[PDB]
Amino acid sequence: TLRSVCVFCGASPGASPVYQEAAVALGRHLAERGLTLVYGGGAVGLMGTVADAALAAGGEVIGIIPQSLQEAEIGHKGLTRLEVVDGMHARKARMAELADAFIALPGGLGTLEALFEVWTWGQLGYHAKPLGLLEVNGFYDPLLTFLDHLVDERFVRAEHRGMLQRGASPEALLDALAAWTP
Amino acid sequence: TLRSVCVFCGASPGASPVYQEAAVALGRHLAERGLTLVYGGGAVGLMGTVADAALAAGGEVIGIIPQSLQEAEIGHKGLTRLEVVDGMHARKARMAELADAFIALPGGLGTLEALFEVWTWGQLGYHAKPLGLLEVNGFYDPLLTFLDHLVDERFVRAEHRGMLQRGASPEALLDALAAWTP
Ligand SMILES: Nc1ncnc2c1ncn2[C@@H]1O[C@H](COP(=O)(O)O)[C@@H](O)[C@H]1O
Ligand SMILES: Nc1ncnc2c1ncn2[C@@H]1O[C@H](COP(=O)(O)O)[C@@H](O)[C@H]1O
Repeated sequence: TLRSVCVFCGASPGASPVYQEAAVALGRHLAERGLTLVYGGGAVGLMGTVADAALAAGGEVIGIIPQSLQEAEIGHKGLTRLEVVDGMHARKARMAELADAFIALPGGLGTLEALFEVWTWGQLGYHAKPLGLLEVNGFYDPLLTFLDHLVDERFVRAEHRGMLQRGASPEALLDALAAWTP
Repeated sequence: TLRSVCVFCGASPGASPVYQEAAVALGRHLAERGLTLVYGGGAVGLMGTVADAALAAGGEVIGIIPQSLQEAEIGHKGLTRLEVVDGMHARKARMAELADAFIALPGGLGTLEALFEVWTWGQLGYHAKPLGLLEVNGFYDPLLTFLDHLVDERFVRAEHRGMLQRGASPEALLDALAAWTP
C-alpha cells in the first residue's frame, strides 16, 4: 500500500504550459487517491503548482525545506505542514523517511540529483521504495534512452533499472508504483 | 590552475573494452600532467583501472571511501592515500574539498548521482569548480541531448549548463576544465 508519495519537480515552471498541466494532474490525482504529497516545500514553479493542486483537491501536503533556501524558493504558507531542516542532505533523508514512493515530474538539475540520489539508496539496500517518471511529451525520452543504455553496457543491473517505473498518466504510474516488487 | 581532479566512474568495467581504454588514457594523462587523482578509492571496475593507470605513470592518487563499502568495492591497497570516511555524504563532500575539477567517465547510477550532486553544489553557489564528461563513443550522447533539452525548456539556466564541459580526448577536456570561467 502507498500512503504517501514524494514528488521532485522543477522550481521553474518550464517553457510551455504542458508542465504545469502535468503537475496539476498529479497533485489532484494524489489527493483524490487519499495519498499524502511530500515535496520540497516551495511555492515557486512546478513545486508550487503540484502542492496547490493537491491542496485544492483536499489532500494532505508536507513540505521539506532547508533553512538556507526559505526565501529563495518561498516556503509555502498553506501546507498541512512545512518542515524546516538543517541542509540539503537532511531534506532528502527526511523526504525519503516520509515517502512510500518517489515521482519525478519534469525539472532541472535539482530534480535530477534528488532522483538519482534516492535511486542509489535503493541500489545500496537502504530502502526498497519504487521510483517513477511522469512523462510529459517526450521530455524524458532521451534520459530513458540513456538509462537503458547503462543496462546494455552493463553499468547498471536490470533489477536496479527496474526500480524506475514510468507513465504519462498519473493513475497508471501510481498503479505501477503501488504494485512494484524487489 | 588545476592541481587535483576528482574522477567518478563505474564500479563495473562495462560491456566492451573501450571503457577501460578511456580510463587508462585519463589516468595516464592526469599523472603525466602533474595532477593528483581523487576518486572513490575502489579497486573494482573503471575505478581500479583509472587509479592503476595514474599510479603506473607515477601520479599521486587519493581514494575516498565510506567505511561501509570497503569490502564491497575493495579498498585499493597501493594508493598514495586511502581516506576512510563516515558515509556517502562525507565521501562526496571530501572529494569536492580536495578537487579543483570533476570528470565523469562512463559509469552507472552512482557515477551519475555524484555528477549531479556536485553540479548542484555549483548551482547553489558552494563552489565554482568546473565539471566534465569524458565521451566514450556515443555513451553520453543521449544524456547530453537531455541536458540541452533542460535548457531549451528553461529548467536549467545557460550558465548552469555551461559548468559541464565535454571531450573525447583527455588532453582537450582537461584544457577546457582548466580554462573554464563563471
Ligand atoms: N543537492 C541538493 N539537495 C537537495 N535539494 C536540492 C539540491 N540541489 C538543488 N536542490 C533543490 O531542488 C529544487 C528543484 O531544482 P530544479 O529541478 O533545479 O529546479 C531546487 O529548488 C533546489 O533548492
Ligand atoms: N549516494 C551515493 N553516494 C556516494 N557514493 C555512491 C552513492 N551511490 C553509489 N555510490 C558509489 O559510486 C560508485 C560508482 O557507482 P556505479 O557508477 O553505479 O558503478 C559505487 O561503487 C558506489 O559505492
